[PDB]
Amino acid sequence: YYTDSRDYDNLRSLSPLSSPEEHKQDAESEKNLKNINPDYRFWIKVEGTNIDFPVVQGKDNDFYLHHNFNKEKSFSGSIFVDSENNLNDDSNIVVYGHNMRNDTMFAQIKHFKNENFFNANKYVTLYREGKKSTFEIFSVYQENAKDLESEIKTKFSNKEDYEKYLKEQESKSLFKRDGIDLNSNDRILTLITSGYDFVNARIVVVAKEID
Repeated sequence: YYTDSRDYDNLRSLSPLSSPEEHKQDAESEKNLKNINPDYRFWIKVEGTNIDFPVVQGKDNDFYLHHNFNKEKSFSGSIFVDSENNLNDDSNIVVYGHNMRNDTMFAQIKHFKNENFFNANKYVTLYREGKKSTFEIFSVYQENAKDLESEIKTKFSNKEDYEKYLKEQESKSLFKRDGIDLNSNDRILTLITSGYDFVNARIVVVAKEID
């Protein structure tokens, strides 16, 4: 299938993930992204995949299923962070994208369901507010979309509630990541897409911030 890929890869040359003078380069990258679309928040890259995108945040979790980075009507849409996320505060950053079965957007999240892949490809890199951060994937799973929509949280009452959430997300994983010391001080990143193994499948990857 052929789709809206070309513009959303013009942008890839604007990636802040290509010294204080390169840093300078990456800052003008972010400023140009923000200027193209003020909804821009950060850049995501996933090791070993073609996931290498700008991430936006809309006013709801539907706009950017159907619009591109320029806000034009689009089938591929955009990669977007949950509209309810507070990126300064929240312990779980939740990010969505399409899997339209033509190897674009978040299609390649499905590769993490293969144990060899999961073992070999550990890291998700973000670039936000002039800073690179790394997250190590510890959970991969799929389930029905309605259950997922009820389970995924960005906001926690207290530490105990968060620890409980972390334990749930880790317990769900097809595969165990050894030595990841998952704990309630951690900050996590959740990546969500659709799958086609069963109707209304969602595929989920959860990763914790390291370094």
